[PDB]
Amino acid sequence: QSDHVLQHWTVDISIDEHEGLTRAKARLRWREKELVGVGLARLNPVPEIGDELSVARALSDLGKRMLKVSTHDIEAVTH
Ligand SMILES: [Cl-]
Repeated sequence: QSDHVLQHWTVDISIDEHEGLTRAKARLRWREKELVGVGLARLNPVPEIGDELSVARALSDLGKRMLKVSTHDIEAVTH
């Protein structure tokens, strides 16, 4: 049975509800790096819904930033 090598990383998501808006910050630490993404939403566009929307936007932002960082970590090798 050929090898499956598994690792586990965590994104910590902080959600701050203030003045009718919600700001989510998604923080990923791995190896020797850290990246953050941020998203915002109206708290009530149910406040659960504002939370979900700001987190969706934060995770999208983090993924887009991580794709750009990945690309640069590649081109730093291949020049
Ligand atoms: Cl919104």
